[PDB]
Amino acid sequence: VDPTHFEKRFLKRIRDLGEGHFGKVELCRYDPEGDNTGEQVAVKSLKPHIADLKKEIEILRNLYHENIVKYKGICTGIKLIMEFLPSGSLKEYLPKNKNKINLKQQLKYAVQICKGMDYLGSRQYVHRDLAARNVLVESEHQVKIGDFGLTKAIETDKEYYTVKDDSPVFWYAPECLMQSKFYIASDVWSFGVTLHELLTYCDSDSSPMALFLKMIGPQMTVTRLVNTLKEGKRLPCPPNCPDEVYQLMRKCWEFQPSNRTSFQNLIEGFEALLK
Ligand SMILES: COc1cc2ccccc2cc1-c1[nH]ncc1NC(=O)c1cnn2cccnc12
Repeated sequence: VDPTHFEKRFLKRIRDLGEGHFGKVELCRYDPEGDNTGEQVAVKSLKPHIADLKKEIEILRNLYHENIVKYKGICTGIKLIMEFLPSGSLKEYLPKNKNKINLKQQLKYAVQICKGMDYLGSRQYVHRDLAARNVLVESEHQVKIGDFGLTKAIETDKEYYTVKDDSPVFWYAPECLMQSKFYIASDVWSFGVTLHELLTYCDSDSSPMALFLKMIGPQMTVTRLVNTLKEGKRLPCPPNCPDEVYQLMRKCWEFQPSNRTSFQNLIEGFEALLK
C-alpha cells in the first residue's frame, strides 16, 4: 500500500476553501473506514494548465521545510493532496485576529516566511507569486508557504528564469514587469510587499493594489506602475510600523535586483529587532 496514493472512492469533498480562475482548493476527508474518522486534507484540482499542475506536484513532493505546506500525495487528470491548515491564509486570518497578533508576532511570521523562501532558493526555485493569500496559518505561532502554482526552476549557472505566458503585477519587481525575468531577488521584492500586507493586517483599503492605484491614477496600468517605480516611488510606511522595520522593507525594493537584501540578511535584521 502506497501512503501517498489517495483512492478517489475514499476522498470525500466537504466544502470549497478557495477558488482561482483555473483551479480550486477544497477541504476533503480521506475516509477509507467510512465512519468520518479519516484525516482532513486540502485538495488542489483544476476546473474542467494540466501539465503545469503535474510540474507543481513534482516540485512540492520534493520540498521538506517546517515553513512549507506538507505534500501528502495524489489522486489520479490529477489532484494534489496536502495537509489541511484550518486557519486559512494570512489574508483571511489577520483581519479577524488583530488583538492576538502584535508586532512581535508579525516579525516572527516575517522570519518564518523568509526561512521557507530561503530554502526554496537553495533548491534553485523562484516562487513568482509570494503574497499574503499564499501564506497559510498553522497556528498563532506558525505560518507556511502554501502554494507553488507559478514556481520555476532557475537553470544551473543562470541568474533568472524568463516566463513566456494574469500576473500579480502589484507584487512584481521592475525586471518582472519590463522583461518577464524572475530572479531570487525578484521574490525578495515580492516578500517586501507581503511584509507590507502583514503589517497592515491585510487591510483591503490599504492593499498594495489600492495604494499603487492611488499613486498612478485609478491596458495602461503596468506602464504607469513601471514609471512610478523608476521615479523611486514606493509603498508608504504601514500605520504604527516602526521606521527600523520599514527600512528593512525598503531594502527589498532597490530598483536593481543585485542591490537588494538577501532573505538571510532580512532574517538577521528581524532577529536583531526581536531581542
Ligand atoms: C493557498 O491557498 C489557496 C491556494 C489556491 C490556489 C489555486 C486556486 C485556489 C486556491 C485557494 C486557496 C485558498 N483560498 N482561501 C483559502 C485557501 N486555502 C486554504 O485555506 C488551505 C488550507 N490548507 N491548505 C493547504 C494547501 C493549500 N491551501 C490550503
